[PDB]
Amino acid sequence: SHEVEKSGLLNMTKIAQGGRKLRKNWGPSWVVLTGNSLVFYREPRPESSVDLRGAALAHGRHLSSRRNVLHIRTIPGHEFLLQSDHETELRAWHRALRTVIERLVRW
Ligand SMILES: O=P(O)(O)O[C@@H]1[C@H](O)[C@H](O)[C@@H](OP(=O)(O)O)[C@H](OP(=O)(O)O)[C@H]1O
Repeated sequence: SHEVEKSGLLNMTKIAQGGRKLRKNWGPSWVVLTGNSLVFYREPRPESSVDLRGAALAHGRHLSSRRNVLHIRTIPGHEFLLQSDHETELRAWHRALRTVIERLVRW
């Protein structure tokens, strides 16, 4: 659970906090996926962390003009987009995030 499943640089923006909409502010983030949370740093203490238990993950093609976007909405209501210009690495992230989120459903 504390172990790192994936880490890498992605572009990210918050879009809601506790169910309230936020102005986007896209920027690069060093992103760390553990066995139960996604952790954001300015570079390789976290700026922020979210628990992924019960998170809703989807494609975010409808939520941005950017290419290769994922949308995550957490149980407390925080919502984020992740994006990369590199479609294969974005797909790798999508699969890793799916794996961790689904794992929290059964364990
Ligand atoms: O800075 P502002 O004036 O608030 O303008 C937003 C800005 O251009 C964001 O880049 C854009 O999101 P994308 O780059 O992800 O397309 C967003 O679109 P949206 O409101 O349709 O999310 C605009 O509202």
